[PDB]
Amino acid sequence: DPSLQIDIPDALSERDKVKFTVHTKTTLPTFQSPEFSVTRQHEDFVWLHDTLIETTDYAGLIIPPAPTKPDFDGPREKMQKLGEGEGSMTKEEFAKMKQELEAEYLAVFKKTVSSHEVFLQRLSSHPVLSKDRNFHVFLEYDQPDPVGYYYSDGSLKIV
Amino acid sequence: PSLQIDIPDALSERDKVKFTVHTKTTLPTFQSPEFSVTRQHEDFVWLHDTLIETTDYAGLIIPPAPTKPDFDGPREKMQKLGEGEGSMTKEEFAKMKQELEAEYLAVFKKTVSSHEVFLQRLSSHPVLSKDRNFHVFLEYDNWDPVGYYYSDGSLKIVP
Ligand SMILES: [Cl-]
Repeated sequence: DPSLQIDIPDALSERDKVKFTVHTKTTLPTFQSPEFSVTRQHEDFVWLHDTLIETTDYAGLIIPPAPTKPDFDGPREKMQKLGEGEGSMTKEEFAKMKQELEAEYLAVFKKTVSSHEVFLQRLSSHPVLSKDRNFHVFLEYDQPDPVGYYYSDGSLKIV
Repeated sequence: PSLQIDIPDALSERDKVKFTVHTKTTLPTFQSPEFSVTRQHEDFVWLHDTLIETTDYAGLIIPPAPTKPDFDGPREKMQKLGEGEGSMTKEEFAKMKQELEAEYLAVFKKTVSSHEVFLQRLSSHPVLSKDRNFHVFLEYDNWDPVGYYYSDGSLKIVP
């Protein structure tokens, strides 16, 4: 489906509130531009799903489930038991334990990014919902400094 | 395959680059088989100088230091563009910010490869690969980190 291609290439979590980058590649004329990105929070996805669910014309349609709210609590307080407890172990078994707790944080971050992304892709596939204008507002409504840049795999990304 | 080094990503805050130095190893010397650290250009310079002034490596081939990352050309163009935002159309501010970002990206790609080739050359060298100062550079680990930045299946700390 060249028509509408959506991905979440990156995300930021500060204090376990997540800001997702929603990147759209489309050939459909409804959109102002062929490629664009916006930053979204979980409430935006909930609004999108609930708006589709409450549309009368989509009664009985297959509406892909909403992504679950991001939850970092399991890793977060595990991190605060260890993190502020250096003197409890060796310098190297503090380091070891700090890495796998961050590995736990990564597992949660990856799955919630995939959870929010799969939702957007399923909408893209749907012949009715993919043309929904509330979906389109979710993809492109935009606009709130070159301080910081992240380089990976030959690509530049802003903070 | 024993000792494998790459720089998967890097972060530039105020044009100071923090490189992700990623190590995949099966050798018993390292506390972990695969691990990653953040290094800055001064750390690479220190390693090169330590090797040069090491007596046991006197006649060896020492790979040149990576060039210091230089973003000045794009940076000043960027600071001017930033000051004329309110002076031009939003469509021509987008165009020029895209061109300066591509210019910034070219410098970023070239200095990341400059730093990575140095590490891989050290890696490949039969003597130098096994120097513990190099091991300190690969394995050794100022504020709290704000949150976590997710991209490419990886976590990066944001300060
Ligand atoms: Cl905020």
